[PDB]
Amino acid sequence: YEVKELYVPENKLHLAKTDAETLPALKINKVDMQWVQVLAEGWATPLNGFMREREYLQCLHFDCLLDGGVINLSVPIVLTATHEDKERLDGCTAFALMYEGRRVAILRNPEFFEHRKEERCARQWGTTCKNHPYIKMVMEQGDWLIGGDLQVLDRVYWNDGLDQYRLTPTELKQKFKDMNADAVFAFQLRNPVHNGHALLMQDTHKQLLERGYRRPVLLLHPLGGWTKDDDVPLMWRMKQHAAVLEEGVLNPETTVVAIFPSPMMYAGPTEVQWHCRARMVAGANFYIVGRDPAGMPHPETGKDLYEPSHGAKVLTMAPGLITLEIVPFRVAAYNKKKKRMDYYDSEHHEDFEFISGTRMRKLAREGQKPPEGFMAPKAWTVLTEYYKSLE
Amino acid sequence: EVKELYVPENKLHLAKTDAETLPALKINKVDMQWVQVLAEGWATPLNGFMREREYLQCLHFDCLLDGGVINLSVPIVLTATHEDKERLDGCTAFALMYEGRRVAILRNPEFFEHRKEERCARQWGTTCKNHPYIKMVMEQGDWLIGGDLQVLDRVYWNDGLDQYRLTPTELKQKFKDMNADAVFAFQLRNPVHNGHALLMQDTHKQLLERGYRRPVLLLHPLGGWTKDDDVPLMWRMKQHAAVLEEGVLNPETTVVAIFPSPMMYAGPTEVQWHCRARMVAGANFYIVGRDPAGMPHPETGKDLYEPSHGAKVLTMAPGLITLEIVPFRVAAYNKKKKRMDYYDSEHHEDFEFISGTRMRKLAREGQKPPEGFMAPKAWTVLTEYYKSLE
Ligand SMILES: Nc1ncnc2c1ncn2[C@@H]1O[C@H](COP(=O)(O)OS(=O)(=O)O)[C@@H](O)C1O
Ligand SMILES: Nc1ncnc2c1ncn2[C@@H]1O[C@H](COP(=O)(O)OS(=O)(=O)O)[C@@H](O)[C@H]1O
Ligand SMILES: [K+]
Ligand SMILES: [K+]
Repeated sequence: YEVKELYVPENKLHLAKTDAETLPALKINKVDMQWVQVLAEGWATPLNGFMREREYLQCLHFDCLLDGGVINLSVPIVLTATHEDKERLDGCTAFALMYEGRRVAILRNPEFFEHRKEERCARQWGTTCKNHPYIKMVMEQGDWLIGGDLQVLDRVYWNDGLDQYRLTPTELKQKFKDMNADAVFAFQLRNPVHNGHALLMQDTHKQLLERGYRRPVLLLHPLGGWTKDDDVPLMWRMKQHAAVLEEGVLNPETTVVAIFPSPMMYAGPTEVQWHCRARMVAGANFYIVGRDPAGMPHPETGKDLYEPSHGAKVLTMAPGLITLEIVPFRVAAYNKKKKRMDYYDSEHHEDFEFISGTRMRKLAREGQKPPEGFMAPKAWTVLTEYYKSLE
Repeated sequence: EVKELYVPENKLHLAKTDAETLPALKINKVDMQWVQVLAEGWATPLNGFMREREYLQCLHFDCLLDGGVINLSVPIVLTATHEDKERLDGCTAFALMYEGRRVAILRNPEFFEHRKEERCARQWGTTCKNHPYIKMVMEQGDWLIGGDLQVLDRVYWNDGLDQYRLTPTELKQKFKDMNADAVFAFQLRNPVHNGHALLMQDTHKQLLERGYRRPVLLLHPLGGWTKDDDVPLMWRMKQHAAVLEEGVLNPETTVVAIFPSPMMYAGPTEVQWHCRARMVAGANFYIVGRDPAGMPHPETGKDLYEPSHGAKVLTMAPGLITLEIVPFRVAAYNKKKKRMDYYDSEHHEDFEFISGTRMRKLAREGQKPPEGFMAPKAWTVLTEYYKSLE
């Protein structure tokens, strides 16, 4: 499938920047800007811009875009707006999007429709807790939505020393061709890589070898847009990942590291389909999913928001993901008896230690290194440096 | 191809005897209405109450996906308590009991978490309190039981309306016998006024212009659980019969039947269920207007659902491949024309919305609605209904 970038072609860029100057403008924040990037680069192919009411309904009710062939798209990609914004811009055939004083895109032939936040949130997240970090933001947004045809002007760069890893779906496909990959397997992550993740990646690599693939390539694809405030920063995670690769826990010769530009929504089984379909767009043939993907603890009752087995189950059954195979895994934990990461077994409960991100910080605070084989020692060292800086 | 879950009539004695030998689970009236839905084949190709994978599929995608795509947008599930689960977990089969009577065998059971709050948020698109169906869900247990269902004796309600309770198979057989060349279906839960009739008449005429010679109307009122302030089924049936009596709808080209499903008031999610059920009964066209399956927010009074969403979602919904959706704009009483007409804003002051409360008010006042809003005899049935309220 062809990736539909929404960037104005190089030759036509100046003429478009000229037109953008004369139009009215809407100011957008960093998160909207990240959604603009997701759209420009083609991650939400075949959308031509921010969702009109028709696509919005399709993704909310069916988790698929239906016009052009069934293709999975389970999250709204929408632009919000106040009644003030609406009354100002309603009745014009185009306006410019503005971020940090710069006119970043043109939205053409806009349509205004009701946000209906309660329904959107209930269907997207399975809850309307306004203490959910992303939902909190949605609830602070306007009651109107704007759809339309999006024309993105200047290519998006963040100028933070990580732009070299922000490869488009097209750049990623070119990369895999250059490497002579005969199978690409993808691992989405928002956390530091431990050897449970590596176990999933290594076992997927072995499964691909056993099927007859000779040059399977890992796409290690950390998420790089908005995350909740207690998540490990992207720069610190990038450093931690490099340490894992340097230690050879993952092989740097058969691995591609890129940053996935999407905001994190913590919407569990609905979001896992979004993470999946975006890797499909980038040329992934296999997608790894473990326990409780895209999940978080309910804010209040510290219980899992989503049932931990559901992400894999739902993704396994999901339509509009035909060209990519799901590789599901059960929980991996540290096996004390074998002194390595292993798949959890209830018949041997007390063999296993579970170490969460909260447990990791506390361990560091207490001058501890995690057990041998839980994490590459060098990568742990990077983590201890992150925890120390939190002071 | 309907998959009835009733046991064949010559296998029935064996099945009732087998059912006697089993542990039992008592079910309520609404549960019983869902057993009837399943038994009659309205949820084809379901084998019984949903297992976890089907439940996940319909919550997340509005479709069954195993070896084909068929629309199914509502959980058809059997709830259980922790005590019920404790007792029945490990049974290869058990009976369902309603009013001391064994009505069904559930075989090869599987228990999975209900996750009520998540279920409700995805199904109703709301976490609002005081929804009438959601309120019954919240009172139920945290476990669900799926499995293969064999229903026993034909379900009768013995209320004087069982002759309207046709299975999809009987409806198809009926259409054949009337030489129908097209069946258009109309779902309803309210009294029929002449705006409803306008939708039906214009579908009839559009079907004639399209080439069909014997189009049949399936007037198909919903007959299972409904909220407290809705008009009782027996009264709605008398009111519809008056409408046909007056020939606002032609009794010769119309089949009246009662759809057994509980009413969930879930808007766009529920309209798909209403639509797919008529597809099973051989409907080729399905009429939908504004706010189908909708209701006001108990608190704010604002529409729970955006009124145009039902028709929009339905027209683009998957798994309804042999049925044509016939979407309509708002019909309302036109004063300048003295008749029911399609709502238009340039002439907005010519229109009046005549609701259930406008009608109850005119009833306690000896006033009729304007001429052309309803058939005179049908209005009379309603005045008798309102009389009986106090
Ligand atoms: N005034 C109207 N204009 C257009 N369609 C209408 C109007 N009133 C009701 N309808 C509709 O008639 C059908 C049955 O409506 P109701 O019996 O009120 O409630 S429903 O729950 O079954 O949808 C629906 O398709 C529908 O939206
Ligand atoms: N201990 C584990 N066992 C099995 N799978 C795991 C484990 N920890 C994380 N996963 C998973 O690893 C992948 C990335 O997890 P995270 O980065 O923590 O969160 S996620 O938001 O990207 O899903 C997911 O597929 C996933 O469910
Ligand atoms: K607003
Ligand atoms: K319980």
